[PDB]
This record gives sequence, structure tokens and C-alpha cells, in this order.
Amino acid sequence: KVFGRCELAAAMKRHGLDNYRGYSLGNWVCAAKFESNFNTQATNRNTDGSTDYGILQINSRWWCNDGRTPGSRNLCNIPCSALLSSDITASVNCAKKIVSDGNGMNAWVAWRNRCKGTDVQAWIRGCRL
Ligand SMILES: [Cl-]
Ligand SMILES: [Cl-]
Ligand SMILES: [Pt+2]
Ligand SMILES: [Pt+2]
Repeated sequence: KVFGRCELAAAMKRHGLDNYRGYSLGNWVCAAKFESNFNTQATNRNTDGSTDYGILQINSRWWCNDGRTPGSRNLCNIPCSALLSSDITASVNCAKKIVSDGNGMNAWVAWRNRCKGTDVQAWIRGCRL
């Protein structure tokens, strides 16, 4: 599913990503935009034989398992395909653990390069929340 910008923001709000670990909702919307372009089915492989999954591009080296990646630990205790669903609950839950893992949102490359330090408030404009 391809989300609308405020549509995704509403869902993220409900699951409480707004201001989670000190990151305002706009950060999380911006992250999703530049990681997956609001597409829950987005998948991208990188050169360590692993794939980033879903709306927030969670990597299978540590967080989820595809049976495809070496030395995978699956710290979110969930198949990587659960992060592909139209329902973002699986991704948000796992994301909360990731952002708490001693790096904040720096775990997400696209966020660090295209969202961090910017007026993230813009990503929730026009939204009724
Ligand atoms: Cl919850
Ligand atoms: Cl809305
Ligand atoms: Pt809306
Ligand atoms: Pt939730």
C-alpha cells in the first residue's frame, strides 16, 4: 500500500510515534518518505546479503528474519514480511525498539541525510491530527 502523507501521519500518531524518544512525528513521516516513499511494500537490498523492509526499511541483519540473510538475530521476533503489510503496526513496534537501541533515528540513513536538522514540522502540514 502507498500511503498519503497525512494518512501515514495519522497512523503513526495513533501508535504513538509522535515525540517518541524525543522525535516529533514529522521526523517519522520524513523518514518514511525518503526510506520507502510511503510504500509499505518497498524492499531494498544492500551488499551484505541483506534487505531493508517496509515503510521504514527495517534491515534483516538484526531486526527481522527472511531466512535469506547470514548471522540474522531477529531482535523484533517477527518475519520480515510482517513489515510489508498495509497495517504498519509491525513496523512501528519494531521501530520503537530500534530507536531505543542507543543511536536514536540515526539508525535510518535516509532520515539522517534528508530529515535530521531540518524543519520536520513541514511533513505534518495540512494534516488534521
Ligand atoms: Cl501500541
Ligand atoms: Cl488527515
Ligand atoms: Pt487525512
Ligand atoms: Pt500501537
